[PDB]
Amino acid sequence: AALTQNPQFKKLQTWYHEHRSDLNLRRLFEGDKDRFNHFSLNLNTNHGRILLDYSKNLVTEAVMQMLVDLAKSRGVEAARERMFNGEKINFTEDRAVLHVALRNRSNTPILVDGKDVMPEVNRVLEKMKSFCKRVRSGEWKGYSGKSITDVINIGIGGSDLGPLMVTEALKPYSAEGPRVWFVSNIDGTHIAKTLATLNPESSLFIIASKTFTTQETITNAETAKEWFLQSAKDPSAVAKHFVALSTNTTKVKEFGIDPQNMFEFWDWVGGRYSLWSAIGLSIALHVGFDNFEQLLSGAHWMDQHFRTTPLEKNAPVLLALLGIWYINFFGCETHAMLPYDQYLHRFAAYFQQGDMESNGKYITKSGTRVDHQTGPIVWGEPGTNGQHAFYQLIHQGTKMIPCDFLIPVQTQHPIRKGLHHKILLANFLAQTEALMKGKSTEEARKELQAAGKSPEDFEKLLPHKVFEGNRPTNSIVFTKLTPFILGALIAMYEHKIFVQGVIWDINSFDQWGVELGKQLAKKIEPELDGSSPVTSHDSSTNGLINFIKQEREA
Amino acid sequence: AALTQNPQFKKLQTWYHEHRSDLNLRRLFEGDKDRFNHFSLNLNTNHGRILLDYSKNLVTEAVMQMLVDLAKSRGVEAARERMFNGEKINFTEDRAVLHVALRNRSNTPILVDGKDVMPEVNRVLEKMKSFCKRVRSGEWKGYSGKSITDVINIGIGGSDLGPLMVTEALKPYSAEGPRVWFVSNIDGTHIAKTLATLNPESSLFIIASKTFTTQETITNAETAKEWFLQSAKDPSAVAKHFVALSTNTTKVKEFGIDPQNMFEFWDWVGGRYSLWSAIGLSIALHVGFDNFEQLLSGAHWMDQHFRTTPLEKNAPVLLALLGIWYINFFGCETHAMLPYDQYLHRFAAYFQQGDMESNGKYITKSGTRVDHQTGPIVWGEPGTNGQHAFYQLIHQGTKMIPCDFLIPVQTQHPIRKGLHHKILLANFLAQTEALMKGKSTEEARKELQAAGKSPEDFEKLLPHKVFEGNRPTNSIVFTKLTPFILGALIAMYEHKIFVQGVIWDINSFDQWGVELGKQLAKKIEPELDGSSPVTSHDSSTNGLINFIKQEREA
Ligand SMILES: O=C(O)[C@@H](O)[C@H](O)[C@H](O)COP(=O)(O)O
Ligand SMILES: O=C(O)[C@@H](O)[C@H](O)[C@H](O)COP(=O)(O)O
Repeated sequence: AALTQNPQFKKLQTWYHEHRSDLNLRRLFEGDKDRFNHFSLNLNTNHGRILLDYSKNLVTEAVMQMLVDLAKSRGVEAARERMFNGEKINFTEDRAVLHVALRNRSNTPILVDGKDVMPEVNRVLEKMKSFCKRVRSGEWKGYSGKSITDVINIGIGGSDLGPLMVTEALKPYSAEGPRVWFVSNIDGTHIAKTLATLNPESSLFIIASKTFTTQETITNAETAKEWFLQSAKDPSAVAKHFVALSTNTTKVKEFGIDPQNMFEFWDWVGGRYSLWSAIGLSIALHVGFDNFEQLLSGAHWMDQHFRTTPLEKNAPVLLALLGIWYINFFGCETHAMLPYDQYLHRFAAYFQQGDMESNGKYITKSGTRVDHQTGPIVWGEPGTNGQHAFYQLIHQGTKMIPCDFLIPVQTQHPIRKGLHHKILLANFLAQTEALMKGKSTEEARKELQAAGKSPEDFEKLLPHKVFEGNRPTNSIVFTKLTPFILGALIAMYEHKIFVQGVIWDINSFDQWGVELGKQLAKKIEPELDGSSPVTSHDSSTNGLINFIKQEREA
Repeated sequence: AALTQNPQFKKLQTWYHEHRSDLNLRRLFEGDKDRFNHFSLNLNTNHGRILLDYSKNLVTEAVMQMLVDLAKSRGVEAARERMFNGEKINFTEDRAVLHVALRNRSNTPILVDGKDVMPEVNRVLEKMKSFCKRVRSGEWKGYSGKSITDVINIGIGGSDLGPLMVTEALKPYSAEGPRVWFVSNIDGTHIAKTLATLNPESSLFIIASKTFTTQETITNAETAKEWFLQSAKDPSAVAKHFVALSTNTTKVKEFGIDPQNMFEFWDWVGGRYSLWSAIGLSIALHVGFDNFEQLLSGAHWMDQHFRTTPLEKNAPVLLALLGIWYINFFGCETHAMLPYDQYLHRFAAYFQQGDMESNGKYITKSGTRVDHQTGPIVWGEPGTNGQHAFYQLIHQGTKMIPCDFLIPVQTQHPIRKGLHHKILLANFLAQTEALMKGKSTEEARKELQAAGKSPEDFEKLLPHKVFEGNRPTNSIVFTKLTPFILGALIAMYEHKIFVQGVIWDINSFDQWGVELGKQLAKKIEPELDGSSPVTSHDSSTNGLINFIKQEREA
């Protein structure tokens, strides 16, 4: 009811229904000669630049204006201050949403129920700084008096994607640091394949769980612990090999970790927003706390930009609006994120949890059901691999797929006088050019004529070689991929997802769909036990259980 | 015109428009008490079993019948014999489509323009067998007289996904084998990060390119070669460190590889179907040729099943039809593949190229444009990670997402008396149960009542905790994930994609969208050279190039 009842919203509907044909990229580029200048945003962090080029979008000035009007009218600005001021905008859980307090480099007091949270934030941070320095330097020794050579993080979901994504991306900054491993799936393979190369004497396990009760997280933790005690044999040896990142002390303690080894965070830190908290121990540990501090700073700059810049020229805002355009008006079910950077190979996946767990909702603030589309399906792989993979569909399939193209201008490995990056750049420029302009029948006919074939031959080939084009894209180009910028990049999308939720009137910070999967299987577990058949379910679920049992013996 | 002009097709349209409401999973399970038995397929390869359970689909008997009728009427059966008999069904390129000849364990003669191809297939295979045996045993020595410890594959796309996906999946079978590395992206990082750990003395590079002219493949090849010759210094040393998998001998030769070191394949082997050919050297090499031979056999069994089993009970066929149902009638843009197996973590990605590069077309056999949907968007990550990630949207978002659930019954690492796999099973059973049945307002209300809250409290929470359900899924359960079964699994989907193309009347075996990206960037490359600004493009493309140049100096 909310969105579709909106005057500016309804106004867009009619213009769209009315001009859709007027929306051709090719022609739009004839019309305005500095289209580029009008649909581009240059941000300078003073530690590098980020160019947000949104010109190849089926969009005009009036549309942009109308889209800004929509955001204004739906409370984006004040929704935003509520977030920063520590109010509880997580309305179903009745929580504050304060990932931004975690990178609040200025230590401005942010209060929750009166109490400033910053002193707690900085405290856990200093604990992180010293723990890092001790482990990285070799002072912190293992049970046989050895130095740590491997750090092993155990957790899943929020406690998983961040650290991995970032470590994979900040690889170059890790020479002086110990190796990280990430075990997340319950699948015994995951834990089995890691330990069988580790030496317990120089290994360190981090149990990352906000509630410290996640099934798969906790049983991996125990399997690890059993493997460890076979060699150590002394229970107190545990204190030098296991640390925890949770909110529940009691549980931390019932698991046997020393309370001096617990690095805490708060219920106001959402899982899919926690890399900035204690959850990031693994990053700082592998890449140095200094660079971690730099990650947090980058996100701090963008937080500042989001909060104080007017909507017409506000990166996160723009990005959210161009998306609502594609989702609620053109109808596109997905959105591809395509980083032209091998280090960022898990970036897309991260936002899958990022965007999708946040915005795949259907109930309103009013308790009403949505009667419009919400969060899209987000996918991708780094380029140029993608091009040799699924681009054929983006170019000539029967569905529209808006895409984000990302790339750094300076590569961390300028081998062969920068020839490699050169080719990676050219490819990053032309796919979007081509996705724009396409190729008409005539264009291809002439080309065939030139290849010297003859119209009777190429009569049947021709159509297959035609490209319609007019497919939209964003291009995101930044100076170099360092901790700072990467901080700013993630924080950017974070805010994008936020503005959209506000406009769709949903809660971007709970995840009952997720909370439920965490209970759902509790009844199936004991039933698998015997070799006797189950009947307590649907014929499918039962059919399946029974195939399993008969088979496990095969 | 083809599909939408079809009598059986048009007949489905009306039934659908007519019964859509009749389609509720929950109720459908009350109705038929052995729904399971009627919508399930048990295949026994004699080297294990695969259960295809398609009962949790919004489908009935009449629909299934009508769907089979559609396939029959559109030439699925004979399209199929054309493929096996070596006719050129790749109509735009005028090629035969014979990936099935590669695993033709029975050496039945399959002719292309009169000549049986099998003798060539088996030849390259024996070359593979001996090369493997020599490298694996240590007889094949490097330039300083050392044994090979690392194999490095270089290629992208078809020449990339297969080998990687399979090696990651057949991990356990690799103890006796050397490590494999896969370098594919042009991004200098990719090649830089691999070599800086390798020793040239014991390393072997495989240049996998069908045309042997792929830009990124060839410049990685040269960068590798330069790195190699710094140490070896003798050009003939190359012959013991570089092998090639191509169709173009000349080019192979102009690159400096010894013709005795070239393992060839044929233009009738499509890139996204080539893991079964010489392209698989890397698998056999890492996992033993015996297991490779077993992979090929598994695919051979399924080829046999596809070809001789009637449509109503033909796995690939069923799978294709349930998809056309969701795509052309319900309207779903994507399809998720969700393997509950960590080893299969690149499986989904593989089919992205698999399905999408094959079926993201829009021109017909008649040269007509489609006026209906084609290949979907395929995505996924292994479970249960996914559940802690994007399942929230699958459960409570505003779009329908059919899903394939896959799992082996026996795990390769039955640690802790098989507790791990046990929990992984229970989770694999309940997500689909839950995606089916959901949870009504009453159900959740009662639950809240029980948690002892009070209706005024939970009045506003309630709706957010409701699940509509009625979301469809396939469950694919196999005995164990071995080479054989994995062979059969891949081959299964391969045929699925095939049947769909036939029904949509498109060419599943060319990829001009891809062929073009391979030319598109040739003009941008030289322009990046100076520090002088470009003007020869759209204001966007130019704007971008110029930001780049000014920046690269920053
Ligand atoms: O986003 C979420 O809430 C989930 O992905 C959590 O990250 C995951 O379930 C782990 O929860 P915990 O941190 O309590 O172990
Ligand atoms: O599917 C395709 O055709 C592409 O993915 C190719 O795999 C890729 O371009 C590599 O081609 P080549 O084998 O000629 O180097």
